[PDB]
Amino acid sequence: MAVSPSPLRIFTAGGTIDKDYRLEENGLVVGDPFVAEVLKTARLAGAVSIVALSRKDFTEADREAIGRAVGQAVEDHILLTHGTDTMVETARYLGGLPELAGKTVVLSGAMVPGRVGGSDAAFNIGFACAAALMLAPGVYIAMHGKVFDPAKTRKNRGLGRFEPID
Amino acid sequence: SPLRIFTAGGTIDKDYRLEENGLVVGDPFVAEVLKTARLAGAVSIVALSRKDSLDFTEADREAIGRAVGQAVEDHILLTHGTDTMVETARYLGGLPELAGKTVVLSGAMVPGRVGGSDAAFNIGFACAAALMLAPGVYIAMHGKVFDPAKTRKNRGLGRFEPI
Amino acid sequence: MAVSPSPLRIFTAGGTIDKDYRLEENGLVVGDPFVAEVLKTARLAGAVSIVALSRKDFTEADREAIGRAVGQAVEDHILLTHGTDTMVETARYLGGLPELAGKTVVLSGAMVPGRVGGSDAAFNIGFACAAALMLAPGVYIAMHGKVFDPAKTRKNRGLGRFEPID
Amino acid sequence: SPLRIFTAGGTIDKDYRLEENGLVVGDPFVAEVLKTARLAGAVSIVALSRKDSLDFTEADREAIGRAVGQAVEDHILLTHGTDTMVETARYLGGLPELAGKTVVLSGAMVPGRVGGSDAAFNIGFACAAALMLAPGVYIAMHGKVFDPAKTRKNRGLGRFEPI
Ligand SMILES: [Cl-]
Ligand SMILES: [Cl-]
Repeated sequence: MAVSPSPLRIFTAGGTIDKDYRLEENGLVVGDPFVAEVLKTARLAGAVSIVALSRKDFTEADREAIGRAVGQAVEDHILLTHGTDTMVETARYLGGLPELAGKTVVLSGAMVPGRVGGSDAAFNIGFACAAALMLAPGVYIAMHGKVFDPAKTRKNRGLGRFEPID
Repeated sequence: SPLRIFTAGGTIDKDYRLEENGLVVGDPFVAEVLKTARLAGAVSIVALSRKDSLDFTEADREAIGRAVGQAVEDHILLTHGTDTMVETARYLGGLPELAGKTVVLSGAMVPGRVGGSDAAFNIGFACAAALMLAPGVYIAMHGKVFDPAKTRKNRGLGRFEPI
Repeated sequence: MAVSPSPLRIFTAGGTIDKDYRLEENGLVVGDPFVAEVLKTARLAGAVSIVALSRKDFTEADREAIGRAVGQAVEDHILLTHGTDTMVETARYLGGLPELAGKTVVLSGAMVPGRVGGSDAAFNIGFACAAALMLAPGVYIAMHGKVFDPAKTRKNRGLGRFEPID
Repeated sequence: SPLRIFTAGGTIDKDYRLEENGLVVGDPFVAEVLKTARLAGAVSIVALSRKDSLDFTEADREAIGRAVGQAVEDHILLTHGTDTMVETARYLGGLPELAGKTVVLSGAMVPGRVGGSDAAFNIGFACAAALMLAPGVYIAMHGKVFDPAKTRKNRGLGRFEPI
């Protein structure tokens, strides 16, 4: 004999999930992709191709590059790790790209950096990988153990969570 | 829809005890993972057993089947030892009582309280599997969904594999 | 049976060692004292009284309060957890207080927050506790597995370490 | 002055192995702690043994004594199992060859690779003890310095205590 397929590709675009301390900045910067650290110890049957697109906390040019990389990917199952502050805008933009029509594209990340104690990151990565493999084609946000429709979602700062727009 | 989580012990929950000079099955690790998961939805955890999975009898499996049957929830995650996860999953897949439920078994090759554990990833993956898969019994391990009737644990590889 | 003594008192004055992520700030703040977390699992024979003096990354009034608390303590073995950026100035100020004459006073902390992966904090706390119990009376900085004389020490940003002044 | 660290295994270094379905003595945990300690001074680590301390013979202790004697350094940390740390420390305290050295034995009640371990604190404490104490053999555990000839492990308390 069997060959394990690798149907999921992951793109990383920085965000809180990848933040790490630097002595020079005397605080957090966007560091290496934390999803690579989670998948290293996941004992995967197959593998996951992880490609770093950008390392920002994020411009219109950056958004455009993400659409191109996702659209040019061979895989039909895609996970994009990203900051939560701009996740709805990125997700809605990807939603409007005809070339994504047959792909399941999930955005996720973490409210707490993976490299800070008490982070949601590893759970979110596991949930978002499953989501990207199991959901019908579309663009989704997977956070809080839930799937969100980008056109009907906002980040509620007071809650500290994404919430649906009724 | 509401997820119900049942804990049957196993490697995922193992923790060090001075008295034993080694690992024992401790408190359920899934509770530690979900505490920091910032969940939006309805979830509840129920402790069933703190055995090592090798020590399960026909009667431990019988009791697990009836316990899962007591849950009105249609989405079920059962955390369990990998050594007899296929036997429990096959047993549950044979119970007509459970046929409308999505039941996902998962756990970890390395205890969650040991460095470098698969446990958190596996819990996130299995929670999504329990919510997204059609009714049936499944093993969710290694970033994959296994059909219990067509799966074995391969000790040489340290993974479940298809038959 | 015997009664275990508690000869060490710890005062906390914030600093990098205690920094923790907050969703509201979208970055690090000075959080709860990390030394309390290290001592919780240290399986101490006796105990350590830990008193929080301040939570700053730090004014002249704050420096004065530290001198008062250290001087009024019953214990002759004192550990002050603190930011590294102002540690030499605090240490030199404590050095000039006659009321500290019979006390062993050690300042320490961490170049990386205790709640960030790959932190020096737990090692530094163990080393600094021993230092505060074992050194002769005086004021010291314990970092990098070494004891520094405050009057002959500077923080070298390029090295990322304290270094002696030759 | 230069510290030399010798590793003799024990609980501090235990790690989970799929093949054993449990803990084995693994790679020395002191190396993991010192990697992130941002040390200023001269330190070197030497592996002596990967036994569980219960399994030490008169000959394992003999070999440890001669190995510590091979170090020109006067400041020595030996990481070790707690179950026979008093026997090794008493043995070393009887060797005239070592009488100019400060030799500190330490370890952990909980493996460093298990959550909630004393190991990192104990390593920092013991490094300072090895640098600061007068020549002699000492156990540094529980934020305290023990005289080996006047110490026992109390299994009821889970700590070393004075006699
Ligand atoms: Cl920051
Ligand atoms: Cl074990």
